Amino acid sequence: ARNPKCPRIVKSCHSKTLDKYGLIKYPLTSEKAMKKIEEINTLVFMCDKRANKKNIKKSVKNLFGIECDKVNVLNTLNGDKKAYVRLSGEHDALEVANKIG
RNA sequence: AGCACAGUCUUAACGAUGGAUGUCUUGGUUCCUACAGCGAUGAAGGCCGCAGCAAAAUGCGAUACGCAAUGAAAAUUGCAGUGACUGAAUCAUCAGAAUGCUGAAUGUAAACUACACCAAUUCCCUGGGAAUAGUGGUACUCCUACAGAAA
Repeated sequence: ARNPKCPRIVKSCHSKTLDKYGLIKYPLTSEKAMKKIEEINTLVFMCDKRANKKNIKKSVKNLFGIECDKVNVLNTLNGDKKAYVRLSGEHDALEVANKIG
């Protein structure tokens, strides 16, 4: 195998591969989304176009402390990802409602 | 409150209609002077983004219509924020940054955000502790050097 004198590229800079804060952009506040949150504990989030579904699940749990039963995603005509996140049943929409407004 | 044939033609006055003329002009134009190549240290081209309110040019690249540094240097306002008794607000300079996805484009690909394999990898702290499947490397030809194989 290789044993170079020096690697060709060295990245000095801070990481920017895709920040978790920015991977998930913001909760979506639509009437449809409000009904989903209210009735089945399902949160709708706008997320980056290149975002990974597992990472979106990680990001929700990191940023809001709340666990996901299933995460369903879509690439929108609004240029971004729209993630429908059904919450695990021991955590509640009311807590999320306090955080979002 | 009476009087006027109407139409057609012609004439004048006063206008509609139209954009000529004139007047301009941060543009062209040619000549002359002067320097004059960028690229695997990933160009040009092309996409995809990026403004608090932001569509198109311009500008810029996930640090995104400015960053750092310098010289000017107190304003900036469409709304709204912001700053001043000098590394902020405004400009110009711009030598340090950064540098998306591609594209020769180079891991195999291609009406694909498809698919391999090898390295797992990054940060903090002064010899230790935390994070992330993330990040790299892997084209073809050549050359110089080295290697264990062969005749």
